[PDB]
Order: sequence, then structure tokens, then C-alpha cells
Amino acid sequence: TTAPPVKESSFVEKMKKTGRNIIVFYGSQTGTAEEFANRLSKDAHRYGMRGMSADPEEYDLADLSSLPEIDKSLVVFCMATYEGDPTDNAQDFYDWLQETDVDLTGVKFAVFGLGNKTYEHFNAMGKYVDQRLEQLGAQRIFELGLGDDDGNLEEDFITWREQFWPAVCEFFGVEATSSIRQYELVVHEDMDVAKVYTGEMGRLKSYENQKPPFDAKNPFLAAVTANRKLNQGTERHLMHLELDISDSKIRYESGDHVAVYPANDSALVNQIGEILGADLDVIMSLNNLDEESNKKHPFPCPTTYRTALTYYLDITNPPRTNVLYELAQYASEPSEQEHLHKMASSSGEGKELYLSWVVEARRHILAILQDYPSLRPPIDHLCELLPRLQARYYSIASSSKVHPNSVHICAVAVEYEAKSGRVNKGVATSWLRAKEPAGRALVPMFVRKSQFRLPFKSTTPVIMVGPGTGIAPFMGFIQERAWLREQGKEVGETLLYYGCRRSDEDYLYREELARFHKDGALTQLNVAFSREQAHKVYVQHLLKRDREHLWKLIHEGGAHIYVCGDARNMAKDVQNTFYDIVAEFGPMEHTQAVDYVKKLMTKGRYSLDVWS
Ligand SMILES: Cc1cc2nc3c(=O)[nH]c(=O)nc-3n(C[C@H](O)[C@H](O)[C@H](O)COP(=O)(O)OP(=O)(O)OC[C@H]3O[C@@H](n4cnc5c(N)ncnc54)[C@H](O)[C@@H]3O)c2cc1C
Ligand SMILES: Cc1cc2nc3c(=O)[nH]c(=O)nc-3n(C[C@H](O)[C@H](O)[C@H](O)COP(=O)(O)O)c2cc1C
Ligand SMILES: Nc1ncnc2c1ncn2[C@@H]1O[C@H](CO)[C@@H](O)[C@H]1OP(=O)(O)O
Repeated sequence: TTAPPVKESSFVEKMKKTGRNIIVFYGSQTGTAEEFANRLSKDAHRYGMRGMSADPEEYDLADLSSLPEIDKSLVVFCMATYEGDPTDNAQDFYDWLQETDVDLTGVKFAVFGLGNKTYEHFNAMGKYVDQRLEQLGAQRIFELGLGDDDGNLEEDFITWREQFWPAVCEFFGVEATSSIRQYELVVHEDMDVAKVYTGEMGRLKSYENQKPPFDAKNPFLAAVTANRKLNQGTERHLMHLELDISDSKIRYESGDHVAVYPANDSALVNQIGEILGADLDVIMSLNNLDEESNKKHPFPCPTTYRTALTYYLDITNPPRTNVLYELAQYASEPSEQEHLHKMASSSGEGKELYLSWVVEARRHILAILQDYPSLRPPIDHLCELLPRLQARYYSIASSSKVHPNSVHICAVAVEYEAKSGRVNKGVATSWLRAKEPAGRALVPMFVRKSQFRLPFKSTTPVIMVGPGTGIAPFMGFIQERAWLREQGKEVGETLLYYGCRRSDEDYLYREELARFHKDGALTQLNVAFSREQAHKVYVQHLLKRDREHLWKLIHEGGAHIYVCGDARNMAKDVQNTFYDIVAEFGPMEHTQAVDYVKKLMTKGRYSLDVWS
């Protein structure tokens, strides 16, 4: 559930007033689709047209029926998919699409879906919108784009976009017409301190003066009460943090996710300013040159560049091609300007260089500024080009039944040697690792309700599979199932299938799990130590070992299956093992076993909390 915002007045009438003929809506949750929509809206101008981006949530898409009132009009949808559903901001549009009977005759559209092939329902939202608009009477002007974040989404967009525009120009009889700034810089001298943002996300001083309810736009600064290392070795750093949410009025259940707004590495920020020869402490504002847009700034303003680079901008992920394309003008060495220019190529050496030199090598903006030393853009323009710093999600590792005023986190710190030649540090995990309990160590956060939940009936059996940090939500599940037993409730079997390299090196929550097992909260504690023998022993091997009993729990006990952790290979391997279990004991042919397992998913008996 989520209260709906007050809609803006019809977007078509706004297009008429502003001379726009193309509008690109974005269904986005991590800002990717938003960037893609903005890029397409900007492209229009280079083809003799004029566009605008827009959040579908702020509008009534029913006005699409009025779009034909504008000559040679066109609407484009850049939609990402999440858990097989629309992004939060596109749920309204989705619901309307299903219930409406409105006739969209005359409407011209195009859709670029953002997805990831490793998920069950790949690009489910983009596919639905593309098909539904046509059923409603609209006509497709260009083929559905299927972006796959498992390969390279940026390239899928480049390829689609390169074909899209010629198609649009050809159909509407328009033609291809210099760098253009979206914002203008306004430096502020003598400005009061009370009016300068310092990292807050919503209203000025919202971090200092905390007022509920707390959410993505108004995060609660939670005190880190505990932050300890969970593993023994020095190979990696796995940690457990406990955030105090007392007096926040925030509610949560095991299975939910906790999001945090981190701060970038200050040395990284410092170095960017230094290499550009810029004063990061200048207070300024970037104001939209289009006084009509509601998006007055790229991020909270006024503020210093240092604050923007630290809290509002992404300065670690590989820059996307349009950014490097716009920065090329600032490279005084011809050969460097040429490389940056060609990064936007849909094929050839330009594309190959971008994929290996920028993406594979994981070069962040500073690395590029260092490796292409002639590249010296003005700081204000770079800040306008960089993407927004996103919050990071973690599977809450505690049960609100046991810890109603504390939200636990289990994570592995990200730190690796990149082919770019430097050690790359994970933004959120490096920041979290540094938070020391007791001044207060505060973490801006909020909770996102998920559908990953323990069975309603205490008696229903639970099968938990979560190797490595995948154990996170299960520490919450187990705490809760233990609590239910302590409260006199009858609890069905609770089985954990966990995995790590070695018992004495990275066996997370070893002591806590042993106790739950001893007390009976855990009916079985099955642990696969992948490196204690020559052969790899994984959780799926244990599931295969216990195939007969698991089938009993699944077929006779109505047991619920839960998988958390690596979605790339572990999740699939585990799924395939369940297919094999069902096939042997049904019995039934593979094809039928697959349908059976996918059916458990729809019936809410096989849930996933997987990530990359
Ligand atoms: C719903 C959901 C639940 C999650 N739950 C948890 C959880 O409970 N515990 C947990 O630990 N994580 C979990 N995560 C992952 C978490 O959100 C972050 O992505 C993770 O903590 C890293 O964030 P960061 O800011 O530290 O690193 P970032 O700065 O975001 O960097 C991450 C990127 O670094 C790159 N990278 C990482 N290692 C390498 C490498 N070795 N070589 C090349 N590239 C690499 C990859 O592109 C990776 O995407 C979850 C993610 C989702 C979506
Ligand atoms: C928790 C999570 C769940 C996802 N579920 C799906 C999914 O079901 N189907 C799909 O095609 N892509 C899925 N994706 C991939 C996103 O759709 C893809 O990364 C998209 O580029 C994100 O766009 P955004 O930044 O505009 O929200 C998922 C990503 C995350 C992080
Ligand atoms: N494909 C897979 N299926 C199940 N577990 C896997 C897996 N790949 C790696 N693991 C194991 O997941 C645990 C947490 O990372 C480790 O024991 C790791 O073992 P490995 O690293 O020795 O391969």
C-alpha cells in the first residue's frame, strides 16, 4: 500500500503550451530508465522536434487519448521491471492499462524495456506496455526494445536508439538538424548557512530536524549501535550491523529490505576537485534553463560541489556513453577527444574500447580523468552530467518480533583490484564498514516492504536456502520461529541450508545458529563447506541429499521454499535441483517438474531474495 500523489494537469496540454511533440515517460527505481528517458527527450531536439521526460506517477495516462491533438506527436516509454512487476512509480499506469477501455486511436508509441535475463519474468513490464497500448488502439512506431542488464544495457540502448530516430524521422518526414546545457550555474557569495544543503535528500535540514513518517524522500538517521566482523580470515570482510530505529515509528517484518543513503570516499571526491583544479567548497546552484520543468535542479541546491560529489552524485560506476560523449569537448589532446567521442558507437573499435577500457576495467570518472589527462571539464558541467547516487538495499537480518526497534544488516565489504589498475571500493559497504558505534554514527535509511515472508501459519514447514550473505533474512526468520515456539505456538519444521567456504573461516552467525539448533528452533542446520574437501560441496548438494524428506515437506506438508543470495548461478542451480527432486518423486518428466516448481512460485510457496 502507498498513498497516491496529486496528479499534475494533463501532460498533453503542457506539451501544447511548451511546443513539445514527444514525451518520454520513465518507469524507474534505480534511476536508469530516468536517464534513458532524459537522453531520448534530449535527442528529439537534434531532429527538429522537441521533447520532455516525465514521471508517469505524476500524471493521468488516460490523457494519451488527447495526444493526437498535437501534430506528429509521439510517446515513448522507458520501463524497467522489478520482481516481475512495474516499478513503484509505474504501478498506477499499470493498473490503469489493465482496467481502462479508452480508445487510443491515433496515438503513436514506442517502448524500451529495462530488464535482466537472469530473472524469471524478463522485461515483463516493457513487454506488457508495448502489447497493451496496441490492444487499446495505438500504433507502434518502432519495435519493442529489450534491454538486458545481464549483458550490457547501455549497448542495447545505443543500438535501439540508433535505429529508433531514423525510423521516427522517416515516418514523420522530419530530418536531422552542438553541446547544450540543461542547467545554468549560479554561484552564491555571502549566502547564509541555513539555506545550503549538506547531504539531506528532501527538505532543507530534514536530516537535522527529523519528522516522521520516514521514507525514501525523508530517511531516518539510524544510530549504528553495533558493527562487528563476522568472518575469521583476512581474505574478505563480512560484517553485521545493528541500526537503532527507536522513535522512528518505522515498522518492518523479516523479509523486508532496508535501504541506506551512503557517502562517497572523501579522498575520491578531493582528488576529482584537485585534478580539475576546482574549488569544491564553492556554494552554488544548477538551475534548469527550462523554467517550465518541475525539475529545478539536478540535485538539492544550493550546495557545494564537495557536498554534491559526496552525497548526491555517483562517481564510482563506469560512466555511460553520453557522459563521455559530452565530456569529449573538454579533452585538448585530439586522440583523447576522439576516443571519448567514439565511446557512443554502436559497433567497431569505438564500442570495443568502451566495453573493455571503461566497463570491463571498471574505470570510474576519476580514473578516466587520470588516464586521459587532457580531459579537463568545468566542475559544474561534470556535476550536471553525473548520475544520482542511489541508495543501497540490504535484506533485514532481524525479526521485528524480537527487535522492533533495531534493523540488522549482514553484508560483505566490496573491495577489489580492477583491470583499470586501481583498487575499487564499494560505496555503501566501505561507508558502513567505517561507521563506529558511539559522536553518534548515523545511517540515513528507510524500509521497503517485500513479499518475502514467513508462512502465515506457524505450523507450515519452512525450507531456507541462503549461502554466504544469503543467510541474512533467515537470521530474522529463525529468530521469529524461535520466538513463536517460546510463545507457546506450534511450529512446523524449520530447515536451514547454508553454505560457506570453511567452518573456521567464514561461517557466519556460527554461535547463534548452533544455539537455535540446540534449542530446537532449527529442525536442521545443514551447512555446505565448499572448500573443506577437493570437491565443491554446495547447498544444492545437500538438498539433493535430503530429496526424499524435502519432497514430503513440499508435497504433503505445504512447505514454503526460500532462496536468498547469488541470483547468477546459485539460485538457478538450486532451482534445477528442486526440478530434479520433484521429477523423481512426483514422479514426472522434467518439463512437468519445471511447471510444478514455477507454480509453487505463483502460489506463494517458493520465494526469492536474490541479487547480483
Ligand atoms: C534486494 C537486494 C537485496 C540485497 N541484499 C544484500 C544483503 O543483504 N547483503 C549484501 O551484502 N548485499 C545485498 N545486496 C547488494 C547491495 O544492495 C549492494 O549492491 C552491495 O552491498 C554493494 O554495494 P556497494 O555500494 O558497497 O558497492 P557499489 O559501489 O555499489 O559497487 C557494486 C558493483 O561493483 C562491481 N563489482 C563488485 N565486485 C567486483 C569485482 N570483483 N570485479 C568487477 N566488478 C565488481 C559490480 O558492478 C557491482 O555491481 C542486495 C541487493 C539487492 C538488490
Ligand atoms: C531486486 C531486483 C529485482 C529485479 N527483478 C527483475 C525482473 O523480474 N525482471 C527483469 O527483466 N529485470 C529485473 N531486474 C533488473 C532491472 O529491471 C534492470 O536492472 C533495470 O535496468 C533497472 O532500472 P532502473 O534503474 O531504471 O529501475 C531487477 C533488479 C533488482 C535490483
Ligand atoms: N553455484 C553455487 N551454488 C551454490 N553455492 C555456491 C555456488 N557457487 C559458489 N557457491 C558457494 O557459496 C558460498 C558463499 O559464497 C561459498 O561456499 C561458495 O563456494 P566457493 O566460493 O568455494 O565456490
